[PDB]
Amino acid sequence: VGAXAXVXWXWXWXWX
Amino acid sequence: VGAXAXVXWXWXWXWX
Repeated sequence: VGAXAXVXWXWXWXWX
Repeated sequence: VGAXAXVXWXWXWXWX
């Protein structure tokens, strides 16, 4: 339960 | 301050 809403931003990297 | 560690799984989408 660290904090924020997920670990990072979005899901993946850049855009596939 | 939701929860976790950031806001998603990485940053962006897929992989670039």
